[PDB]
Amino acid sequence: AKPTVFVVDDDMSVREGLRNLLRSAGFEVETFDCASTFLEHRRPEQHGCLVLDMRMPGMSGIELQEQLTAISDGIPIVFITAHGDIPMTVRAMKAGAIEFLPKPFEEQALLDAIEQGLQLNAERRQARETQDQLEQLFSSLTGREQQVLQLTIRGLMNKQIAGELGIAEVTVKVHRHNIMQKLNVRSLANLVHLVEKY
Ligand SMILES: [Mg+2]
Repeated sequence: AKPTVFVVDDDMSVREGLRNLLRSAGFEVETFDCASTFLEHRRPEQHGCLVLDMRMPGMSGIELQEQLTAISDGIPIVFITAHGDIPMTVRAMKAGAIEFLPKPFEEQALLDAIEQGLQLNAERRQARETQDQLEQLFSSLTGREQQVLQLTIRGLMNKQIAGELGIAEVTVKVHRHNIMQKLNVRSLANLVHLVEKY
């Protein structure tokens, strides 16, 4: 749905402050003062950025990240550190971290980061509802139709496909005429795009 930033910091200085700043910037805000609460009320199918403290009672920022990874939730993470005596990992950096901001932070860089995170979440999101519906469409094909696709996009003509499947040429006209309709294409050109964009 909407674009929310989920602030997960134990500190009231932060959860309120950020809740406020981000709201004074177009965003809804959902605040949690522990990771596990978050995990419970997280709905993977809900667009947004996660702004996440690293040191927290219970599951640390990193450990929370490890779960989101484990359940293939890809909410981009913008971590926020407090200390020098700990460097983030290569796994933490690979585990979809957008940015690391120190506490307290240049309010413009947080703002920078949360955008960059939102942009990427909406991109990783489109490229999954797009490619899903492009496989809902392909699902609706039967098995005889799927042989008539895999032969057409290969360049064959009605008669040859027939004299290649041992069916009536008229069967093929209908088979093709159906494929086009299931797949919502109206031009051979498209057919071979969809079918290539698998
Ligand atoms: Mg903390």
